[PDB]
Amino acid sequence: SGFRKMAFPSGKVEGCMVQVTCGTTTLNGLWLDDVVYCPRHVICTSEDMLNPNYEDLLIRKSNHNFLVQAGNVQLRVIGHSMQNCVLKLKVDTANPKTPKYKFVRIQPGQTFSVLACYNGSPSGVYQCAMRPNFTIKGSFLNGSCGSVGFNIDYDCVSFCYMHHMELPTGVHAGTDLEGNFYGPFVDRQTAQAAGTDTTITVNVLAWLYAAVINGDRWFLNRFTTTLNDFNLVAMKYNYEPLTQDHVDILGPLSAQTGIAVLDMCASLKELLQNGMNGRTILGSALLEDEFTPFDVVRQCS
Amino acid sequence: SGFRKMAFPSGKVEGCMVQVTCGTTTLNGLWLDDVVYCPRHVICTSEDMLNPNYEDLLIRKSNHNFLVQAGNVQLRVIGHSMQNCVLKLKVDTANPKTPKYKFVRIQPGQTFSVLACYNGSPSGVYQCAMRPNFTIKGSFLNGSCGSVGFNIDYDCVSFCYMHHMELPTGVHAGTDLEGNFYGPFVDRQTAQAAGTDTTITVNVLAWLYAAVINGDRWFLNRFTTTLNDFNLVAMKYNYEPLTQDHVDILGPLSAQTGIAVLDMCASLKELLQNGMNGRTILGSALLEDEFTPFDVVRQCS
Ligand SMILES: [Br-]
Repeated sequence: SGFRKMAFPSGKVEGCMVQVTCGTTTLNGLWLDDVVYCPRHVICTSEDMLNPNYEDLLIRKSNHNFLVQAGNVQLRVIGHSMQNCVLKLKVDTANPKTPKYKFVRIQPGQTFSVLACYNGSPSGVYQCAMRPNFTIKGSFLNGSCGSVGFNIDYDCVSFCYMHHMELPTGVHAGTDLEGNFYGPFVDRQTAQAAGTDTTITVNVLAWLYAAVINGDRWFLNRFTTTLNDFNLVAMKYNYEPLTQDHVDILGPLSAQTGIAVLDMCASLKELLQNGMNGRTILGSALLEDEFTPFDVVRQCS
Repeated sequence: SGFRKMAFPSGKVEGCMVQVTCGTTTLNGLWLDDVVYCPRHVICTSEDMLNPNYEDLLIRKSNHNFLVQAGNVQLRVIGHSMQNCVLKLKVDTANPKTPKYKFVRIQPGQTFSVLACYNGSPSGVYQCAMRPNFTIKGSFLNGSCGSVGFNIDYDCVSFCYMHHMELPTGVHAGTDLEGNFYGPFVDRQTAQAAGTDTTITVNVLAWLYAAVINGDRWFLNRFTTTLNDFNLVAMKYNYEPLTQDHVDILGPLSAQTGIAVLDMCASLKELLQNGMNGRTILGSALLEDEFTPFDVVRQCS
């Protein structure tokens, strides 16, 4: 029993984190085989921030301008190249701790673990969701550039996020490991801001199923609704539309609990229209949308 | 910016987890130097559960009755002994991944990271607090016996918790690594139940400071209160008493924010008496008490 925001064990990723310094800028890199991946922002000066031309900035660099340190061991950079918003630093040494891995771009609504890192040293690990507006509500301080997000399936680490920057509302933006930004954000100084966000409906339903599996049943009711009628209420409360594919994905949880998805939707409609009346669900007084159906199955019986 | 339930990186502990089997019971053990620590419940049969005499059960065992597996490598047990509610299995091989470590018993109100494990394989990592009633609100399924809680300071892992059992309310009880239970719980079948719990006041104040550091200020007010008067309100709402030592511990956060502790106490009093009026603090609609002052300083600027 119990239900927590649970991250994947971080060991496999910890052994890949390195420190990358260029000029007076230090940030984190990811060392896999004989390549170190890091944010291309590492080649910028605080002066260049307005509208840097990274192709120019990079042509003016040499391998010896990049100091890469894996713990107490310096790695010799033997090649460099830019891929979108990341840098690929070829080093003379393959990481002996390289796990089986993949680079996988996630969807809004998906979750992942974040290994927050400073000066190449991991500091903490926590779970995040990619918001509908392609930001993440992370916890990052100065120096966290290059920290990575990932999931683990069996033995294989699927890297999905590399951290770049913090937006004015305190939320975070970054790239996939191919260097392509999540959302309409750029690695130069602008007034860019998080767009309007919505609540991830399928996840809220998954979390209600988790609550039922864990003995919180007070919000259940005898009613059922139609997908159409529920989506009318969802729109009104700034919730994402629920699709038949979502309903199908919730199948296993519906079967485990004996509660049809559209029955659970009737409970969510009530909760949206009346609130909780001072009660809580899984220790929360709000509807929690950062657990996927997979996360629930992973943690619940 | 940002504030999350953040666990310590789990790698150092992952390399210590092993599988221990005796009879048909399998659970997790902790392999440090040439000793494997695990719950003594591993020597029980479902028949013995009512009132086992563990000294008798252990005399009837031999080293060869304990199958210990570190991944794909079997460890040969060369000695066994009981220490309170844990077993110490001496093995022929010292763990080459043993980190610098300590066994440290924590106080109610303190937090720690949990590496939930099944069949010796780590599954997830999350943060927990030791409740005033000496339970923890964990997330554990069958097979999680022997999972460990820990903190990390610099390079040294301070192990503070080994998981044993789940109480009827779905909360969890276990021991320190010397095998001494936290709280009035025993490793035999009884009607034992979590005692009445309280809210960890110093932690709630720490979290309010985190909120201010992160730009949530709506709950602040011009008022200040006395320690005595605040503790009168605390008692009424089932909050722990606030001590001068707590006030001193909150010193650094008070100084960083410019908000005196007794001023923040006036805000908490208001929140207790009126609620939040539909607003949230750090993404929560409840007063969160599982962040210590240290946790806040660790994560905030
Ligand atoms: Br909440």
